[PDB]
Amino acid sequence: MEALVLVGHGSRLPYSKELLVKLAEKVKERNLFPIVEIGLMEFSEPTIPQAVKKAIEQGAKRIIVVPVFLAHGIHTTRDIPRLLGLDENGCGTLEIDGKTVEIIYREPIGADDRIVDIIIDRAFGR
Amino acid sequence: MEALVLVGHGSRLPYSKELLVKLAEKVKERNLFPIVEIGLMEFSEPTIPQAVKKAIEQGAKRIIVVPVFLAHGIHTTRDIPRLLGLDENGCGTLEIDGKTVEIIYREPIGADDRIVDIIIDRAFGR
Repeated sequence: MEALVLVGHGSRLPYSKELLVKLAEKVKERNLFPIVEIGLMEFSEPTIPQAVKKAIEQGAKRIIVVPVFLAHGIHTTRDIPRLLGLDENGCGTLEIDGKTVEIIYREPIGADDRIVDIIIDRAFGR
Repeated sequence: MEALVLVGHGSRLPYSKELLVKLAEKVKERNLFPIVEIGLMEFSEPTIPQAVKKAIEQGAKRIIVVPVFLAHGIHTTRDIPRLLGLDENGCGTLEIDGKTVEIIYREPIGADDRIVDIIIDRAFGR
């Protein structure tokens, strides 16, 4: 099957944790992914390796890792690739409990027009 | 008139400033705000007070400040508010070259369903 692992930055302040939880809850409401887990980059648990361990624990063979980050940075271009064990020539390979699970690392949000939409909603106090 | 100031984190690595550049270009394309500028909180210029300097320079009486941040944090709840000289109520009282300029500080993006849409788009490589 296929899992979605959402990945966000650590903050010491709890706002980002709630952000990731609620995002995972809404993507769960769309019922397109059997397993949806969350992972925090720093400070707070779960840690991202925990997200992957639990995604496989419920039975996933392909773990889609989505950087829940506006722009690229050190975290998305260096930290997360190394935490998940991605590298050159190959995309991703995890070998656990007699199971070969593949990882696919996705892109940040970027300058999507929907961010613009939200920006303008906010500008008008909405 | 009223200006829009987009506000970003800023990084020694350049992705965030270019993100803000592109977002400001798209909202300019939307032709809802007469003046649109961006401001970086750290490392990179232009800066938030500099953004305000130029927003007033082109002629603003009302400064719409939007935090281009996923969740709340120290920058959005403490740092950036003090950089602007606001504290909670209304936010705005600024006085330059014979001008009473208002700032209105908006809220972060949050767990908008449109971030969910983008997340899923990314998950499928879209």
